[PDB]
Amino acid sequence: ATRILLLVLAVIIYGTAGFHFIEGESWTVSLYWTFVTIATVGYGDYSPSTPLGMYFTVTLIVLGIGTFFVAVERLLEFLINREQMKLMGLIDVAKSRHVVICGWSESTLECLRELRGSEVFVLAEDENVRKKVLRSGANFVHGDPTRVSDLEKANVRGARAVIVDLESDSETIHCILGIRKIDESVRIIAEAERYENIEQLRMAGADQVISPFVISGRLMSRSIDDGYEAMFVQDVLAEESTRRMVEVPIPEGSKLEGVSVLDADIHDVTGVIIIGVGRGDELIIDPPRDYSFRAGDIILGIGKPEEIERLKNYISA
Amino acid sequence: DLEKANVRGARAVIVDLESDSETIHCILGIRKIDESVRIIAEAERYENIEQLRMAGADQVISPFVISGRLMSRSIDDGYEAMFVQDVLAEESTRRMVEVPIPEGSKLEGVSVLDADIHDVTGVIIIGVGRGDELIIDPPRDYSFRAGDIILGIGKPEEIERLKNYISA
Amino acid sequence: ATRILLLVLAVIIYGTAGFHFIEGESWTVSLYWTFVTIATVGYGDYSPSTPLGMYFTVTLIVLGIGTFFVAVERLLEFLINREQMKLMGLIDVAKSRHVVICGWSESTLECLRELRGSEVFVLAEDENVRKKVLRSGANFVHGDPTRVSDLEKANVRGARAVIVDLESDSETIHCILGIRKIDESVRIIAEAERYENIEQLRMAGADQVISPFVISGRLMSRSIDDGYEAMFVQDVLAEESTRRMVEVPIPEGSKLEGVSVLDADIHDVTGVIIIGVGRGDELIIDPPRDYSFRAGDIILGIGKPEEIERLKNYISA
Amino acid sequence: ATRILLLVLAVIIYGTAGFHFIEGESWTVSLYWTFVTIATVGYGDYSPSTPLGMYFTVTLIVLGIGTFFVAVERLLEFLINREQMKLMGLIDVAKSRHVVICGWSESTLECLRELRGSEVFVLAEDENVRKKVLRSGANFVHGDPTRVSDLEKANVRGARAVIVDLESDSETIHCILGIRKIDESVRIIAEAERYENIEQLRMAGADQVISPFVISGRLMSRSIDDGYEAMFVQDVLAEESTRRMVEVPIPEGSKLEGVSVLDADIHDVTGVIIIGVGRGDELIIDPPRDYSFRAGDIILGIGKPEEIERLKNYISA
Amino acid sequence: ATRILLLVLAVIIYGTAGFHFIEGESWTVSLYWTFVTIATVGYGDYSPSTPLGMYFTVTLIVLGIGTFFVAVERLLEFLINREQMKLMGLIDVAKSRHVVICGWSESTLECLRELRGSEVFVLAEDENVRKKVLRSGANFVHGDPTRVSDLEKANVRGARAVIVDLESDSETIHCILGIRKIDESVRIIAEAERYENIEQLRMAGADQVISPFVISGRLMSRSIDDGYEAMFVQDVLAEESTRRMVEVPIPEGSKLEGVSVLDADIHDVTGVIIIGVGRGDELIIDPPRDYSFRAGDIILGIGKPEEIERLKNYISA
Ligand SMILES: [C][C][C][C][C]N([C][C][C][C][C])([C][C][C][C][C])[C][C][C][C][C]
Ligand SMILES: [K+]
Ligand SMILES: [K+]
Repeated sequence: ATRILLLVLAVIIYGTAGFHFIEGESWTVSLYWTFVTIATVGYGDYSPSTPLGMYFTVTLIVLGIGTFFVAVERLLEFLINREQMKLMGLIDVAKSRHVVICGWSESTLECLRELRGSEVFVLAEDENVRKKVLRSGANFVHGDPTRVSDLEKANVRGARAVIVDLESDSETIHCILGIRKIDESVRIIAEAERYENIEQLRMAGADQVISPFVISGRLMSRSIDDGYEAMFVQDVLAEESTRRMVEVPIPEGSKLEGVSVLDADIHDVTGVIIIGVGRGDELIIDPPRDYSFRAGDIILGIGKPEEIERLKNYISA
Repeated sequence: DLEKANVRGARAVIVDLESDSETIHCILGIRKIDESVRIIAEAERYENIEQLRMAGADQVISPFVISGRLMSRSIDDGYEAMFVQDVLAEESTRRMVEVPIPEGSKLEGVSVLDADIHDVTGVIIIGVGRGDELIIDPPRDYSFRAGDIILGIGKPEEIERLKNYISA
Repeated sequence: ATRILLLVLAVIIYGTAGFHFIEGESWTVSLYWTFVTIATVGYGDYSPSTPLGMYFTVTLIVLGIGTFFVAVERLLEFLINREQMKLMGLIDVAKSRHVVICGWSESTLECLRELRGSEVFVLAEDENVRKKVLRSGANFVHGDPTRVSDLEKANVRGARAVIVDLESDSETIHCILGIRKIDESVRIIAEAERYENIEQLRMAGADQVISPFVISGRLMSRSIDDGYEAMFVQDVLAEESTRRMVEVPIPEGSKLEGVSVLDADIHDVTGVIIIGVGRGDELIIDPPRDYSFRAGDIILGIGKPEEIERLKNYISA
Repeated sequence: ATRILLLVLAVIIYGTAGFHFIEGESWTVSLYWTFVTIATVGYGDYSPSTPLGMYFTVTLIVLGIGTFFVAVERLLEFLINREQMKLMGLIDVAKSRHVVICGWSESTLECLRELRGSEVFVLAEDENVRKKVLRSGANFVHGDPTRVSDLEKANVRGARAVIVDLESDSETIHCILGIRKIDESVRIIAEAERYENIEQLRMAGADQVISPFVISGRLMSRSIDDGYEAMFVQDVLAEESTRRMVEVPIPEGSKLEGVSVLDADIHDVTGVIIIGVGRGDELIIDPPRDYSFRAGDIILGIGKPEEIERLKNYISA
Repeated sequence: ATRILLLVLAVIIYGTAGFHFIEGESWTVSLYWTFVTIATVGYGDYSPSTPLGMYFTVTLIVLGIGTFFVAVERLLEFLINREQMKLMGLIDVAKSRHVVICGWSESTLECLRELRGSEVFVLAEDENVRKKVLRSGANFVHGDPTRVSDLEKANVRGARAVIVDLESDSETIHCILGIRKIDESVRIIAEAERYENIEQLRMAGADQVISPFVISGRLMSRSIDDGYEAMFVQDVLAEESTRRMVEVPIPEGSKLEGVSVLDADIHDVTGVIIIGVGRGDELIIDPPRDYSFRAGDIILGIGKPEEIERLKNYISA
């Protein structure tokens, strides 16, 4: 630790005092000679001719070599210990705008393909998960997501968003309760498995709940005969082969602040089917004709990629 | 073992196994047994959708892909997730309905533009499908026939009105 | 090992003898020149002008570089081997006032929050336990607590106290029998699971036995109707929301040595309910009125944090 | 990363400018003195006599030692991290004529005894497989053979051949479908277990299918009474005790291009039983008498090792 | 590998040739100056005054630093790789008088307390066995004892003795068959579990067979009523509380070569009960009176430790 610095100054005092009172040189010269001898620069312009001084250099050289080996001994121990700890997690996140993911599955792998790698930290405990996370370019933190103490290691207090996807709904509910105990304003996205636990996640404090098993079950039972709505879901929400559901905000000005939806006539002018308007953390599906657009509103619609561009320029001032 | 379950001569077969490899193998075996049976499979990885389609699956569902795309897009806004969760999972207010067109009921030979379905029933017409093919957002130069299926979103009070409107 | 030191002196003899009998310099100069050449200080005031001496320096330099690389080869091997061993335990405890914990559970995690980290050594064998111990700030020793040979690795002979909490009561009894075979005076604290094994731990040599499963079972069966005593236990022994059970010793003097419990009137003067007195490794619950306090006695009572201070100053001389 | 190079040039500018404007030496001398001071060569022919210059050397030496320790700090971190990654796979194959083996079993061990070690890369995921591969002299790549992303890590696009042998036929079929999605021309050799899946491997795109379980089952049921054909298979295809099945190509010229099989009379002249001819990725078992040899044809036959040599020289021009 | 040596000589040629043809010094001086510049000794008695030579030193110094860093890069990679391999076995035994132990159990731990640590190599494959072996002071080799290839890694061909104790008798028989295929003269000691497999181990080639389960089963069924013979076995063969069974050879001379057992009267003179005589790899239990001792014979007897000494001096010439 700090004992190395004390040892370095100890040998400096011994070299400077001995050379000063043996060769009769000045203090500014003895200090200069000590630094050019320990560093082994060796200018040789102030060599000690006295045989007693020669033995003083021999013991000074021995101490110089010893202080070099202890410096390497401490440096090697610090680096080996730090790399072993960092390899298996056991570290504290220092970022302040990262995204924390609790658990690891195929859905969490899908969302990494649309986000940065160094910005995402994965909090898990299994040994096999660590190798999968590393191959994806993300960061791995070793801990228990249901433990409040381990939730502070990932630094969820200053996190941009938290995504919870664990093995069971019991662990998902417990993880959300622990996050709300630390930070009451962070955004939480959670995945549900059973239909009965959808309301339990909202009571825990989840901002958005996604239930992929419920959606898949209903589509299976309704695709036995015709299954036309399963084609719409697969080709728009999953594959985006020809259509895509997008949400574009209304900027300041936007040439249409105040006009009604009927007057705008978005579908005929652009070609995008309007689903709803996002007025302040709520969705108004199929808004009435007397709805007037405002600033900062979000329009949800479905359209071709060459028609969405026709809409963004249409709402741009 | 697939012959013990009597997969030959059935309404449909639903395949949902622990991995995509087992699903592909099961679909291949079913196609070996019966060639005309309807198969509904579930995909886990995005890269295996085309593999399932080539194996012989008639309908492929990928909930993991949908969940991952909604997770990454809900960080900032998350309004699409609200729509999906309210119209496909919970069906709290609206739900997607597919109502077939019966024979000779007020709609044989009428175009989309003069049908005015949305302004008289309130159901948003997502698309119309005929012959295992879905036409999303049909153009006004389209004619309704007997047997066509209309895919739309509306309240239960509006679905009944639409069904009455499409009745003879 | 020690072959490095022999090699270092071997090259010193070769350099000093060759320079002495070739350049004609004195022994005190040849020894000085050898040390300023191997260390690569290079004053240059005694350079060998003879071409034969120049070749003698070339072979001396080659040996100097070789001895430097073998020194680094041995240092690196020693550090890498030591860090790999220490990472997975495999070390002997050298402390003499530490606390040894056998096994790992939630109860042992609770007692670490009231003790030092570097003072506690955990003796376990599972791989997952090692990571939990490290995150708590304690030290991990790899061994079998039921093995007497591994009990000496943790140095239980000179331990301040030993806490035993294993997976089964069979292992807890076996561990206590092994500790009493090494040291017959060390203090042992053990946790029991079954009610029938409470006496078996005392016969093995356990000084204090704690049975949390028996206490929890009786409270569950008596809390079906009213459960008022469960509120007392939870609010005093577990949470300490408003009350706390404390034990304060009687120092020398203490202004009350010799007075009776009736004369003291602790409850009215202070406000702490007196439960018993700890007279020499025994508890006298509800002492009689004819009980006279002595020096070194311990009073067990329940009171508010602002009333316990009123009692400590009342018994302080 | 690249911050080390910037730091090295930073201290060079400080040393050169200070010595130039303090000791009055030329720029070509200050640059020469800076390089002979940081490297600690120390010629000593331009020592600074000015006491202010001596303090300038002291701070220059301190920066020289600091830049040396940061260079070792970065070198050690790079080497330790790289060795830890390479030890457990997590690397990308850069070869372009290697052989990729998916899975590990006894059959894949048999084919390694007839191939090079550094030319073969094994793609697996189990921890115990890695040690077996290393003892065989091959290379280990950590990944999932059924994952297309991990199939590109092994670089199957530019592979000489791919051998697939996994735990189940479901995984074998899935692996072949993933290889054909990357490269449509690479040669795939796969092993089947069930007889019903032999055609499924060919539809997936396997060039050669081997079914050892089907061959062994038929031999077991036909060896109950006599089992003479099992002796032929074991002594020719497995052990090669006295016979061996070989295929020799027909080179350009070959003294027999155009002659019929009847005219050649291979069996009487040489002593090798002729089984078939490999005319362009097909096998003609027992060719008719009107078959004329061509250039590049392959003859499949059974004969003693001293008779195969009699055949190769017989077909050599 | 060997590319480092080529690089070291490459920079030597560049430094020597440039200094020779620029400063006009002799070849023996240019070679001397090159070695005192790369090693950074820096005598400074042949500094290049020419400015062109100064730039030649700058590029020579840069190459000197580069060759030093590549030497450290190769040394570090060699040491880190070797230590990682040696830590988890993966090494070949080079000893020629060691003892090889196949498998690990409590019986094999008992025999290590009477043998050297560095002389014993344990051949196993489990991960938990490696830590137990290291704590006992023995050496661990990673391999499969039933594999002939792994039996040559432990070097059983030149082994003093081999001890086989595996999980099942099927593996014990298979291991012995593999040892006899390598070396037909090495001594094999094997432990049997089932009584029916005692003869199977002898047919495999085991020199000595020990069956602890059979001995324990018979003692259990005969100790229900009295069990006096179990006391004899426990107090003589296991604990040696007061008696001990010993075998002492007859040296050359021995003052009794040729006398009969009746004439010797060992029991009355010494006090040791004579059980048998080991005449050439056979045991004659209760020898007849007409038995005459020879040279090299071994006497098996039971006696107190103070009576065995009375026998060794009685048979010593
Ligand atoms: C080749 C060889 C060389 C070496 C030298 N050094 C110096 C350093 C000092 C600092 C303090 C080392 C020495 C040690 C003792 C012997 C290094 C250098 C490198 C470059 C800079
Ligand atoms: K130096
Ligand atoms: K120097």
